[PDB]
Amino acid sequence: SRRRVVITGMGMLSPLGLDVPSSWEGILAGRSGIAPIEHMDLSAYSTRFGGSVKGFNVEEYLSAKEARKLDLFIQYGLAASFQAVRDSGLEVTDANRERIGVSMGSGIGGLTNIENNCRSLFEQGPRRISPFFVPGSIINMVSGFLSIHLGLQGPNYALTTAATTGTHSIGMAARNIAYGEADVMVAGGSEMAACGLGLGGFGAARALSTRNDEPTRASRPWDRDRDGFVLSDGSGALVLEELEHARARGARIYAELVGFGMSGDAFHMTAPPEDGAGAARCMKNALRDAGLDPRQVDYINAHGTSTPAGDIAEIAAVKSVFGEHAHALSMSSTKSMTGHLLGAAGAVEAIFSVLALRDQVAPPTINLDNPDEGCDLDLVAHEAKPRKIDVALSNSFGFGGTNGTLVFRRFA
Amino acid sequence: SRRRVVITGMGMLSPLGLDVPSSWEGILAGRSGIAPIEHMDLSAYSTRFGGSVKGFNVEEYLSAKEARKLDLFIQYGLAASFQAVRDSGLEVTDANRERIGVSMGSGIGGLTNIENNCRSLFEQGPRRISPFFVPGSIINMVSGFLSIHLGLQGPNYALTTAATTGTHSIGMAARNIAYGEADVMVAGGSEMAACGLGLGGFGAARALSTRNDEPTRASRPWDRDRDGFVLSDGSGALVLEELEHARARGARIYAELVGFGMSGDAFHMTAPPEDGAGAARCMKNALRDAGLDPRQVDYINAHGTSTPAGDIAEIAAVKSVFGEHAHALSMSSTKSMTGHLLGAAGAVEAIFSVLALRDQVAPPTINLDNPDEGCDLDLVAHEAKPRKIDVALSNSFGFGGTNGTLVFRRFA
Ligand SMILES: Cc1c(NC(=O)c2cccc(N)c2)c(=O)n(-c2ccccc2)n1C
Ligand SMILES: Cc1c(NC(=O)c2cccc(N)c2)c(=O)n(-c2ccccc2)n1C
Repeated sequence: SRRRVVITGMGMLSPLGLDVPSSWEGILAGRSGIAPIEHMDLSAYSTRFGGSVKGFNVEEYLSAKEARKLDLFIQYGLAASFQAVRDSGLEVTDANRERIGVSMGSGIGGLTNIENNCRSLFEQGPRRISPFFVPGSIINMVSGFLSIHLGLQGPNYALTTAATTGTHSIGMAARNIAYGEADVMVAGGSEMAACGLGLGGFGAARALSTRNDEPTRASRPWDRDRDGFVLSDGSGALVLEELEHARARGARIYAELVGFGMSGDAFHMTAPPEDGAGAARCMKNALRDAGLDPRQVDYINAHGTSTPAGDIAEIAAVKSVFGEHAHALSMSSTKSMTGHLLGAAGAVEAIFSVLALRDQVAPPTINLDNPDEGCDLDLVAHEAKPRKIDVALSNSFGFGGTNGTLVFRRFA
Repeated sequence: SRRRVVITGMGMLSPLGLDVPSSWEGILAGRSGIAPIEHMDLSAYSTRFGGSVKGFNVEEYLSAKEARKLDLFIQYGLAASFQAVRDSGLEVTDANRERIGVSMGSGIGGLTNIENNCRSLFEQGPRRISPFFVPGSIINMVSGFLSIHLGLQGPNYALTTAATTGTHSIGMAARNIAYGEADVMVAGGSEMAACGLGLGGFGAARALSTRNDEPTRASRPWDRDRDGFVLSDGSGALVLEELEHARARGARIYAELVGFGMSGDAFHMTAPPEDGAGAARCMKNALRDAGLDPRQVDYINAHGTSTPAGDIAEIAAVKSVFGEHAHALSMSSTKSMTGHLLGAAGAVEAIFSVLALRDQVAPPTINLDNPDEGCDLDLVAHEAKPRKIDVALSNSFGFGGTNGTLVFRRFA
């Protein structure tokens, strides 16, 4: 290709806000989005807190008719997608609608809806399943409903790669544009796994923090007292656009997407190898894709989930890739504040990466009181750090050892 | 790119067989794979038949330890993937494992496992959820478990685009190889939605045939008495390989993958527009990708699900794209025999497309007794038709109006 890809529009729901500016304000203030869960009774569970979207009003986006048919993960993905498209200023016409597609994924999809239809099935039999159960619960219906609501006729699909989803969604959408199969893609991810099955499922694996006494301190990536991830909900969407297309309509450009890498660990179903060899291969692939040397990276938005094995692997991988420069770049985990948004994590963190470029500021890793053995990089502990950022990398790693990296650059 | 992509290995579980040769034998004989469902009691449901995989032994592939942790859709996907890799003859080493990835998707994933964990949750509370619930049920764990079992460290992901899944999986894997991010990909899809939630879910939408009296006649694409699709299970995987890579190891090449197209209808959540305008755009995209004129296509493996709206739309789209040549090509739906394998449909049908090329034979559309108004193409009614096939197209269309087309060519 010679086709450059830029970001023209962003949208988000997160535990820190109902839109990108409100969430980013929270990020730069070191605010926690984590609180006891209000929407179900978790008094019998080992983890009773997480990152909820607070005060979401679906009727800002959808009729009550439409919304009642859709699982919350679809509601969230559509909210982020609609926010991003509005933010971009793009006008969809007959001249361009075939060139505009969508790639919004989810890691687990409509778990709450499935749980509710299961209850109906078991209590009252299969005729009590909703007729809207399938199209309201399956992962590709963020892409599907968005394309229908906006008349988008370009490439229409959905990734599901666990915690990597939102990163792969964005990366593969950028490939579509570079290849010429679209001029614009709305890409990202959404998740709402905070139901009994979800919390129970992650809890049954002993994967979650159980710091119920201080939920805001629970997510502490690279801290020696970390004890598992914090489950969070929400969504992130970006409008990706071919550069000449964006220039021709006078779009506001946030940043350029210059590289995308993937790898597989081929190691274990849930733990990475302790040296993060797969993550290293992934990061190198993304830099090679971008035509960048490691020394050109200024900011890493780490995956950094607050797990024992995961966090130290990612340090090892950054040291392996970056060598001495690993001590010059700034690296932080915004999951310290947002928790782990699962399929949406990579989408929200890409947005935070783009804003780090816009605002020339590395967001903090809050709660990093006692860095663990070998966690001796600049992890932007405690407080946001204004600094020079030309290039920002964002990593996501997922169950199965599936890895993704995005590389963004200031646009000039 | 200049990088050509060829098919070196194929694997399948279907209602017609436990491997590709057994299934293909069934296809060319016009055999139905549809029967009353045996593994649950459907006497209270409106549809009590479907296409099951019969006599599957997971212990040919996995230990009983491993297998008990995985939903049947994962079991099936791994079986097809292992069959394809074995079929290819490729040997994985340290020199190539970073260049070999996987893209196996699913439309709905681990529904049976979810249903079972829901029962445990409701009866006995969240501590009775399996610790293996999440990694045994999520869609990306075919990719994940395969990469771990074979040591594959290339691009590792999963599509979920409803009935389009297996087509998009193959197409996007081919893009990986063309782009240079892999030399080999194992790609396709798997599905096992035959549980109460699944049958109940599709039934609640009145989407399924209810011809319980003659299950083998239920799937009748383009027949005027068609009354909905037939739910089927199974999987299909292909080993896609860069041409020089395949040549250098003396691989047996089945066919070349020359084009991949996508589109969105942007019309309705489950029905296509009656003129199949989206499908037409998709097919044209795939031919444009392949550098082919419509007149070069000899065989279409139609999506052809046996629904009222879907089947006639696809006829309209073929007539729009192909013009007079629409009466020269042969087009058939193998779902007449296999039923609708959902996320796997496009993967099995790609395999049937490749074999149509190998064997120079268009598989039949069985049950096409009374073609509906305007269904006046060569639909290979009743009996397989030996003929010249240089180019074979395979379509898949999905909920949300998501479309995909693959174009294969005899390799010379
Ligand atoms: C903790 C976690 C995952 N894993 C990670 O973050 C993770 C972190 C470091 C290394 C690796 N290889 C993965 C994930 O993929 N999750 C998920 C599951 C189902 C659906 C959506 C996400 N979860 C919960
Ligand atoms: C009947 C059917 C679908 N649709 C189609 O085949 C279909 C056929 C013609 C046109 C269009 N646009 C779609 C599908 O996407 N399904 C699915 C749902 C959930 C998961 C997996 C597949 N089903 C059941």
